[PDB]
Amino acid sequence: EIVKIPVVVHVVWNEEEENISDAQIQSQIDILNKDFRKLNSDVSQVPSVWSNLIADLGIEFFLATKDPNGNQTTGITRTQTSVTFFTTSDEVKFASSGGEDAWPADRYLNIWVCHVLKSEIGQDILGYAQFPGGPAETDGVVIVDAAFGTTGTALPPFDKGRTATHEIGHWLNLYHIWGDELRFEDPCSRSDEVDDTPNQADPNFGCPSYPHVSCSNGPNGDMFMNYCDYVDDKCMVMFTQGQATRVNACLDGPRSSFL
Ligand SMILES: [Ca+2]
Ligand SMILES: [Ca+2]
Ligand SMILES: [Ca+2]
Ligand SMILES: [Zn+2]
Repeated sequence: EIVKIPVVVHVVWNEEEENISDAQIQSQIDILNKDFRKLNSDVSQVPSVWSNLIADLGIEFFLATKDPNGNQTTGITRTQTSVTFFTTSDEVKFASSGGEDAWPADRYLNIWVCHVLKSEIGQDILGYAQFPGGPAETDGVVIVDAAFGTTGTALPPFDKGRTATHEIGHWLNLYHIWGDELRFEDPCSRSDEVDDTPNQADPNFGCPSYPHVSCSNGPNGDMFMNYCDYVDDKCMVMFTQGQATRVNACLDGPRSSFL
């Protein structure tokens, strides 16, 4: 019952250094294959209060060996671009906007890797995802190369492959653990729809000491070591069983083509 997800990594590079190595890309896949199988050793970092919640999502990934035409592929496309940064607007996902077109989203997880990503408001971001159900054309996840894999251009604290884990979590229908409140909303008001992830005010960054309480979720505090938080790679180490439920519903539903 392991879902094996073929991955295509679209390296979109402007400078040569952004044309990241296979080894860097491979190292990422290797991470995904730990994190999504609860085989990451740092799962030991899970607070004992939550140690029974940790999920094996039962998903593995591999770089596609056949391209959408059935030709052999390394599963990595490399596209030179004159674009200097991409944004959540998905310019990276189209050849026409200086990126690389998605492969069929029902058959591959598209991962675009580019050097710089900005949010709509121009904030530097590490990655972004498209949740299930969106158009195939932009389906997948984008991760900046410096936050991709565990070697090459990957730089701490985003050098343990967790940006992709986090974003693929979104790709698998998981929401930020803190519920993504808008600044004007009560920070305890929104839910990630997952019961076993404690109600959490805001994203955590860096690596909070446990417990990091918010939203009166003491004594245990935020499950900030959940991949759906914003903590540093080394700090997030788990999906919950409740998240697995969502992931399974994703795989059984919008993404059942992967089954
Ligand atoms: Ca879009
Ligand atoms: Ca929750
Ligand atoms: Ca919240
Ligand atoms: Zn996210």
